[PDB]
Amino acid sequence: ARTTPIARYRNIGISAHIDAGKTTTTERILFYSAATTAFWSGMAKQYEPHRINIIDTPGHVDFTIEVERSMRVLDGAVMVYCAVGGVQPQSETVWRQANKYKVPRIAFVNKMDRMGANFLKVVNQIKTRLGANPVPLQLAIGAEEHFTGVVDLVKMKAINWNDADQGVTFEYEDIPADMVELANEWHQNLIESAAEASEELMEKYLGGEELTEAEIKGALRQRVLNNEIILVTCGSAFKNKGVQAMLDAVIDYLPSPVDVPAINGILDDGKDTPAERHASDDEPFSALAFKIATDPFVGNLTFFRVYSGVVNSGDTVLNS
RNA sequence: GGUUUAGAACGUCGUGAGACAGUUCGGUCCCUAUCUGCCGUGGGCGCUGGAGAACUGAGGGGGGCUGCUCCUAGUACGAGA
Ligand SMILES: Nc1nc2c(ncn2[C@@H]2O[C@H](COP(=O)(O)OP(=O)(O)O)[C@@H](O)[C@H]2O)c(=O)[nH]1
Repeated sequence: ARTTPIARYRNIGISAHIDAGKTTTTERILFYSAATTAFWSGMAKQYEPHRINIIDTPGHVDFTIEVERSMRVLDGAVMVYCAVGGVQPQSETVWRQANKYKVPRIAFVNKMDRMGANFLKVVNQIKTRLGANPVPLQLAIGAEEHFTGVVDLVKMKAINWNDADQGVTFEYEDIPADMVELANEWHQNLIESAAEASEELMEKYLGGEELTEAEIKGALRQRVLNNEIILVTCGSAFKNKGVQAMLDAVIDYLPSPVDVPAINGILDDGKDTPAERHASDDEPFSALAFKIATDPFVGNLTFFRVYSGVVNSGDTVLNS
């Protein structure tokens, strides 16, 4: 029946300011509002193939409905940022849009392939202008044009990409002394933040010991889910660099339809648990038409995400 | 071609001949350049013995126009556009 298990489902939005990189990263994704899916097994053929539902958005203030009418259909948000500008007024807009629907955000600081590109500065820019509290998942290696890869704060390796074929044949590297000290600094500032998921993690670290990356990734995913933090990654979609690890972070922190509480509905008016519903293949059918389109071919075409239920080709439905 | 000749007509003016910054159709435009000027082109003598050539260069003239496309570069600027 179901081709991919619900747990292997990511509903991600790519929203940012204008020309921040959205469509470029989406093309790099298709290689490695416009809704489109993909099957990204993993970076090392790990993570048996996930089905990532990507809703590429506009970033213009003119088309703000075209992103707000997808935000409350999405389950996660991949907020893109440029590395020379970072937070723009347009970035503040879609940010407030996502805060209105309480989306668990990660961030992707694109355009590290430009002059004046920074990563620390843009992280702090996010922390000061918007209000978010970001945990840097990556850290750039190569300032503006020397940008070759990043260091992780979980694997402690360098994913320096191979620039012979576009961005697919990356290598794992020895995280050399180019930056191998700030790496430690922010790795520790990441552990200290993932400790912020349970008292039993305070007692875990406060023993003077660094816990394991498995239960650090689980803890940080819990934090993204409760919207407690935001995980920022670092890439360059135009120089075919950094995109696959942002996809990894999407797999590892963004929510599946079951990694959240149920969707609360209404039976006939506001009741106690009127029609709270959970994403399941056995529920009564329920969806939400988040977008109407005008088919060039037909003139009518309705987008919808099924929250609870399973509909069929021909099934009657109720415009509740 | 127009404008202002001699023909003819219209409207109007006048009794009329005729007339009208009124109109209309028709209606002959000559000169072999002496001088200056200019464009070329030579003859004489001169430049101090005659000749053949190669130059220097005072000075004079000619020439000086610009579009579009691509690159720098979707770079600077610009929240964006
Ligand atoms: N230098 C550089 N240019 C990029 C990068 N990513 C995208 N671009 C350029 O941005 C231009 C338009 O961006 P676009 O994909 O439309 O993003 P949008 O503003 O969200 O629509 C393209 O011609 C790309 O070359 C990058 O990482 N570095």
